[PDB]
Amino acid sequence: MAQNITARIGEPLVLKCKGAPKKPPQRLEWKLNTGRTEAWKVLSPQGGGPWDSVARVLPNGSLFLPAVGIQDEGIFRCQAMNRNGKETKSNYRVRVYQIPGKPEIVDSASELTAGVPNKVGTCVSEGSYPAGTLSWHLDGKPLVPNEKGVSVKEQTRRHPETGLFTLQSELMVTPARGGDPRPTFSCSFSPGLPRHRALRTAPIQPRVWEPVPLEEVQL
Ligand SMILES: [Zn+2]
Ligand SMILES: [Zn+2]
Ligand SMILES: [Zn+2]
Ligand SMILES: [Zn+2]
Repeated sequence: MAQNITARIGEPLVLKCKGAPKKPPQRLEWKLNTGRTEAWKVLSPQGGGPWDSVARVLPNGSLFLPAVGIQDEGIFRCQAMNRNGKETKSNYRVRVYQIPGKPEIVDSASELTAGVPNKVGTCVSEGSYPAGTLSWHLDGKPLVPNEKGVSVKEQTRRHPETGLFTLQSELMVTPARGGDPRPTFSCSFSPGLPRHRALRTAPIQPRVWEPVPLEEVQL
């Protein structure tokens, strides 16, 4: 019954109060349950204020947020007396997002040694909401973090001062012998919200070194 609204952090949002008369006077009230304050907050025509933000009731009865943020996630309800005579209800659920910058691979290896585990590099994404995920490719094909000789260590960290996230994914591989000598790797960031294109790193191409042994004793 509650309509889902998706809004990008930073951007304005207008929510319609269904059945409100087009202009004042209006009998309507907005009630909001959002962010980290537990109590419903009540707004009515005015409506009023800020600036610089936040929520105001417009002349047409709509709710206006000048720049949406994480603290605006939650429930937005309107009740309005129709023109005339009975009441119309509106009920929205608002979620928000931020697309982070292009992902980057830090500390990439120039060379890998076949037959032992190697740190390929760490993929970092900065500034997403909600967190979303990172994943790797080897020559354009998906790496599963659990398959033979691939392992991934991942970190999600939330900035307590902005609510945005930093993701890290450190790829470790153990190359089999012969063995393409110049494999390519890259990482993609997949947003949690919205239904959005992944963001991909520039590829790295370490060389695979195979040290040749003839150095063990017949016991
Ligand atoms: Zn409580
Ligand atoms: Zn580094
Ligand atoms: Zn892929
Ligand atoms: Zn986009």
